[PDB]
Amino acid sequence: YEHTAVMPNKVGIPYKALVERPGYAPVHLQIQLVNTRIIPSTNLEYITCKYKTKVPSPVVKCCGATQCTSKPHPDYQCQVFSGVYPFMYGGAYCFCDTENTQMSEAYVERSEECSIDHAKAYKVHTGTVQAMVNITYGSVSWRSADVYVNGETPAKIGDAKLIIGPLSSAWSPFDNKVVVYGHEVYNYDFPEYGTGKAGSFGDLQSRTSTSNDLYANTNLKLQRPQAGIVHTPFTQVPSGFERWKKDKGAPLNDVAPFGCSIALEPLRAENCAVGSIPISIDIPDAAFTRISETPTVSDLECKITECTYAFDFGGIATVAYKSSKAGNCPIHSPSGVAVIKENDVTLAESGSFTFHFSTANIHPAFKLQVCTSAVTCKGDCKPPKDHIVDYAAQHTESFTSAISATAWSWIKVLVGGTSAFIVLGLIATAVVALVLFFHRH
Amino acid sequence: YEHTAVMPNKVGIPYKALVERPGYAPVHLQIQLVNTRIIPSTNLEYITC
Ligand SMILES: *[C@@H]1O[C@H](CO)[C@@H](O)[C@H](O)[C@H]1NC(C)=O
Repeated sequence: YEHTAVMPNKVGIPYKALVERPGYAPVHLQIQLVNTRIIPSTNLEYITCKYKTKVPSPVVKCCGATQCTSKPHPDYQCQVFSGVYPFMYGGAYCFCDTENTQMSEAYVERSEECSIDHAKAYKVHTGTVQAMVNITYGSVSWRSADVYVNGETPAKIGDAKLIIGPLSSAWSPFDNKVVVYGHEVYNYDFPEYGTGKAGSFGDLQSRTSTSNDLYANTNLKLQRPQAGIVHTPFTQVPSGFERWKKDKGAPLNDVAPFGCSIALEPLRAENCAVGSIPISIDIPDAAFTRISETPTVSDLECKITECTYAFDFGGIATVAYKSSKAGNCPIHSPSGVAVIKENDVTLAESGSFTFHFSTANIHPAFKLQVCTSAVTCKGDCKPPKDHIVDYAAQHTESFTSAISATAWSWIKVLVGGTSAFIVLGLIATAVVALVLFFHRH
Repeated sequence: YEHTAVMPNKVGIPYKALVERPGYAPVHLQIQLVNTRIIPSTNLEYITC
């Protein structure tokens, strides 16, 4: 039997319902999400890391001159400094005082740290949404499986065929561009490959961490060597990767809405409490029992003995009953007013049973379904003591949940007073108009 | 669970109350004063004899 419904996209809060099959006693169904994962499709754009400046030995040409040539090296620089007179431990290196030339070379390459300390720039698009579900039905204990939240791929869980519909919202915490550094994800609009600027995040860009083609854009300028010293001085803008690491700011892990948790393998947002999830589960036929084969429950009376509209199961109720065959009986509240903790109870020939529930309503009024029967529970609830709790609420608050009987009385008095007073004016007008008409006639 | 109340300043007369904690059965509480002492601060001015 196929049961179709919509459950909220809340991890850790179970969805409870009764599977009502004509001719068979209702079968209690419970579906709980273990986790929800939004797995976008990612494409690695390039890898950024701190640059290393490689400086080959300068060519010191005594009594002559040399000329620089271009080379296929990232940010390659070459400048010929004429009129050098270098000295070393062995004295004057060259004889000629002026016809003396030093050729300096420098180029940028990936630092050794780039193998471990680097940022990955990813292009992010929409993708698969997956979830893990925990399901029970009838006497069958908990079963779980990983399913695709797409509304097309069925999953076999405990011989039950479950279809999970697409999320009601396409919202995702990742922008079209993300930067993955370590365990953190940043919604950073990184510059495109080949357009990075010196001192900024993209100053050094590589398609892969092992790529032989490196793009480097730093103001690498060769400076004239100091008088008499053989060295290759240079000026360069500080690495933009270190600057970004200082200014990277708050990662998406800390600012993602809806409490999403960000994971990197694969990149995904977990447990985002967004929208609702349509579902469809086919309960095995063997799980259903005929009405005449189940105990019949009658003479139901529900008394709420305690109630607090706390996030936990702060309510307690006692249900008196009479039943035949003294068997087990599913318990469920189809109304959203209160969520019942117990799923089923053991019934005797006569007696009473208790159950716990959580509700936000100051005056709960909900229908409790007892296998083949139903009863209405009413009561009053006190405010909770704890201002702050470390656990999510088990119930859903409604617009009218906070309206007390006193507030309803005042609302009825105000609305009825104004309505009746206006109606009085209208009736008086019609009556006097008719009186004038009969004055003429 | 904190229970707050006002008891009379009487010695030998116990204060009785039920500590009602939401969701738990009430716990009987009995507070009795054995003695009360007002101990002012004193400065010896002088000794006469
Ligand atoms: C399903 O819920 C039951 C509750 O007793 C728990 O023992 C089980 O571990 C849950 N399933 C998963 C996959 O965590």
